[PDB]
Amino acid sequence: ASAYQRFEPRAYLRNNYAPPRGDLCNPNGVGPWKLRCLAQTFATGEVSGRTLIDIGSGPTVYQLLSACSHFEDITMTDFLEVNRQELGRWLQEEPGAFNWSMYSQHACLIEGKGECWQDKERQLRARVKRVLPIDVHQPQPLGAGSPAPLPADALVSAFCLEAVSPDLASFQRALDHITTLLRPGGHLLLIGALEESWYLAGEARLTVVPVSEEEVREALVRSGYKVRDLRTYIMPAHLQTGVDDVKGVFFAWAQKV
Ligand SMILES: Nc1ncnc2c1ncn2[C@@H]1O[C@H](CSCC[C@H](N)C(=O)O)[C@@H](O)[C@H]1O
Ligand SMILES: NC[C@H](O)c1ccc(O)c(O)c1
Repeated sequence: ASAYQRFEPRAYLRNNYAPPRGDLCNPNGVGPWKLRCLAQTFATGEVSGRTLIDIGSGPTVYQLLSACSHFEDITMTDFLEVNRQELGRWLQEEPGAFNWSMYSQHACLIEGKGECWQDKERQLRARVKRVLPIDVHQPQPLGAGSPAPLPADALVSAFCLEAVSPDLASFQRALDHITTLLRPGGHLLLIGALEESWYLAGEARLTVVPVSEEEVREALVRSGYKVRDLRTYIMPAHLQTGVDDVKGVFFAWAQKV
């Protein structure tokens, strides 16, 4: 965990959200894939409510681009201050913000509503009410008296659990912890790395619990979810870059039952 104390947002963003992985022109890439899973899921209209919490946001917003048009109160979270500050820089359109415009444009492209990407960003910024500290290892990840409306109507989390858990069992308990935040009958949208064991974020070198699709499903069942959808992206050679050893990426749409 203390390895995270050297985690550099700019290097992480650069490693995973700038080209090649961040060049969204090719439809077969990991970015378009993640965006499509999220867009398709929200477009069903079965994932809706008023409040939504993004677990372990780090310095990234793409995971909420499609979500924002379905929830008016969105809470973002992360363990590190440096990430919350990096989010703050984009939310407030401050200087040095990361350029997500490519992801915004593609989300609009995929959603097919003819929406311009400026309106999409504008709606996301407006709907993000707060950026909170969080620790998924705590049985109450947000704390005692969090400004966050609980229980949330839906959860979104991307590349968080498997990256903060030393092994399978911890991954399972972390899921249990955040699951307490989710109202019964609510929805979790979980994106994660498959069979990955490390990734780099500048000077920091983070350990990852390698998980498989079935381990992810069993763990969702165990935590009390009905798995509505579970999908896999295999990482093409051209997007394997020396910043990690990720083998694939998974997307799960789970419902608390
Ligand atoms: N104990 C913890 N609980 C919740 N988040 C944690 C955590 N320890 C580290 N994190 C955060 O986990 C994030 C993993 S990187 C994920 C960024 C974004 N969700 C994505 O789709 O890219 C980092 O921002 C990191 O600080
Ligand atoms: N820890 C997450 C992992 O390093 C990762 C792999 C591929 C990605 O496209 C990504 O966003 C994150």
